[PDB]
Amino acid sequence: SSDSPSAPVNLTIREVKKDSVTLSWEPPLIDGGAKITNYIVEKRETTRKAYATITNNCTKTTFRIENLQEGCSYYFRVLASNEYGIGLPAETTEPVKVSEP
Repeated sequence: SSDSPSAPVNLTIREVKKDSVTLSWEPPLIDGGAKITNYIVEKRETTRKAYATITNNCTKTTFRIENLQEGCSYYFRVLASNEYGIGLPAETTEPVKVSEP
């Protein structure tokens, strides 16, 4: 059916620093019609409407988002992609505040 992938599994915030966040995830349970080729990582400030893509070419299952706004709260999304399209996102349930510990 040439389906796209399902959502990445168990998206985890691995690290939260002053203005960066490291995410990790497990591959989707459904690759669809073809193998996973790349992951798309996105951010959204709690005060913005639209998600901003950080990278569309993440090939590992972990990624560090940098140059965030210290003191700002964010949602993050990771989407899985195969040759046939982009799947549904895995998203952080709570917003993450980046700040110096």
